[PDB]
Amino acid sequence: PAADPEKSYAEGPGLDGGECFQPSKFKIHAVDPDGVDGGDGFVVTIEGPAPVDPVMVDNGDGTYDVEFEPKEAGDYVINLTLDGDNVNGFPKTVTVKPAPSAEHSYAEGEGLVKVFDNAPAEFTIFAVDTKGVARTDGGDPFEVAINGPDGLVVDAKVTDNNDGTYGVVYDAPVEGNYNVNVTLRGNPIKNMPIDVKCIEGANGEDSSFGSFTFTVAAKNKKGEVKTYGGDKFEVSITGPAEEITLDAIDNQDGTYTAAYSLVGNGRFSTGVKLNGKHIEGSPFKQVLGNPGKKNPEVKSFTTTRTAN
Amino acid sequence: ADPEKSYAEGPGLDGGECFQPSKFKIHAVDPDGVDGGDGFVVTIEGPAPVDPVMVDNGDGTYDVEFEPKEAGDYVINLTLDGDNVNGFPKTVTVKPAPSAEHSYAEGEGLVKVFDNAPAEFTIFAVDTKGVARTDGGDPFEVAINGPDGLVVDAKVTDNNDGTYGVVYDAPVEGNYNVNVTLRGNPIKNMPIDVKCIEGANGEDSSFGSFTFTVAAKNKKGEVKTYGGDKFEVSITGPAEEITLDAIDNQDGTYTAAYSLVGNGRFSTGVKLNGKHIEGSPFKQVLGNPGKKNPEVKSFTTTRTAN
Repeated sequence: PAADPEKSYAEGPGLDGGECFQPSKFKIHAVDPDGVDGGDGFVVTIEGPAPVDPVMVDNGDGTYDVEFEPKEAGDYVINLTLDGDNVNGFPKTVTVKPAPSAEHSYAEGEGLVKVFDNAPAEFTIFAVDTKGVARTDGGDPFEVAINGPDGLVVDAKVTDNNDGTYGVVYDAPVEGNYNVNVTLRGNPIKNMPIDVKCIEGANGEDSSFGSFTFTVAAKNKKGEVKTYGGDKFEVSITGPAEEITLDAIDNQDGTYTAAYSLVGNGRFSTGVKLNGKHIEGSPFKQVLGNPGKKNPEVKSFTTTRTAN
Repeated sequence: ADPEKSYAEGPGLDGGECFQPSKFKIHAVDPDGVDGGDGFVVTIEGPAPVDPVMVDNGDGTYDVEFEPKEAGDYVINLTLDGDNVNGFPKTVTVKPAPSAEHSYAEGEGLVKVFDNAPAEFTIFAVDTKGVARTDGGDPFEVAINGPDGLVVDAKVTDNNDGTYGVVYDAPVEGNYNVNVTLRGNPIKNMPIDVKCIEGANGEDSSFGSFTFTVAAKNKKGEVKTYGGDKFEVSITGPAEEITLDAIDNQDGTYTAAYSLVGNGRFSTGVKLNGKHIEGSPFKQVLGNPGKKNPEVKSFTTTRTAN
């Protein structure tokens, strides 16, 4: 029970793709039709954008272990013959891919710059190959360890963007320092690791208008800006206000100022007089909050302040 | 002469004052004539006793004076040989005499005046007894001098109650000597120096700048105590001129200071990290939309902090 060319396959990781300095293994399974223990007709040759002498470490039972490691290139032909016959696998062609580079690959994003404690930090890893070019696709094993305040671990989420890019996300609940180490093949890649600062983070949507100020520039009978004060200055705000505080100030230099902290739900109208006459565009209307969720047991009063 | 056809006339037999001379003249007729005889007699009955001085005449006229000393109502008899003359007895009301040491003036036009508005005060006539005059017909006068020895005419009105309203124009800044008089004597606290100042013209004035300041809060519901946050300010509208500024007061407060000149309706977006605040946007209205430039197409002015 000498061999069969045909009913005897071959299989393995490495007759399916490749990588620049990584070993490419596969296994021959000799059959007659069925079964097997160490006859020796098989022979492998590999031509491609290099030379490649492949080892056929061979036999025991009717199996054979072949390995070759491509030295950086794309497509390789593999011919598997049995006593000068084509095994029921071949000829067959694999495509070897370049190899990513530990310090030819970097990361950018606001995630390695400056992080708030109430919004997710982002950034991208950039995959370069051995030579210099940038990786087309993915399947490269990059890793991301995050160690923040109080040493504690932070679980980053790496997303294979199928190009030679991977997206990174993480949450930094506490203000503190965060060490972000991004290794390739367990080797800290471009300028990795690196500290990152996270600070307390304003929360827009729940954030409040405090105070307001508007200034008038008093005009005299000539049509020029006055240069001292002295005029009667009255500011009237009218609306619904769980709270108010208003100010009518004579900045004693030609101008008058109103300073007020107003809070409520609705639309508002402020009357402004200089010597008992409205200024150009008084009153003026505006709106803060929402006239809905607004209280019922609210009046709509009129606050007044006057200056000497 | 005869009682019926001869008649008296004059000021003082028509009304009176206190410490003013009441004067009237008698015309003896026969019918139609007169030269002296005598026959005429006068006595005043009143709240106080009075002695009329009658100056008998050249031609058939008489001159009688009698000034009323205390005041109200006085009766004037006029017999001729014991025979009421054809208008008698008569009734005259002496009113109290205004005093220049007890009448006084008040109004903001004695305090502080603007060069762009009429100044006003009131006179309060007080009588010689220190009782507020009741009614008018008092000859109070007003002399105002302005700053280059200019002359301001004041317009005095007679409130028909013992007071008199006054208005004047102090058209230039400087000082204004206000002097109110009564038959030549300055009333109490006169004259007075009044400072007039340059007046603001409200209807022609407007807004220069604007500011508002948000208290940033974190997630734990508290207020922050420093900055760091991206704070963005955006103004949309028909802006004819504008300047904006987003400021981190680096204490967890942010400020927007802007100067807007425009003719329409405006809204303003305020983002504490790419997320509108508890009112953003707030809409204000400025300048009449109908008068603006026929082409000012509203746009967006944006300014960012961090």
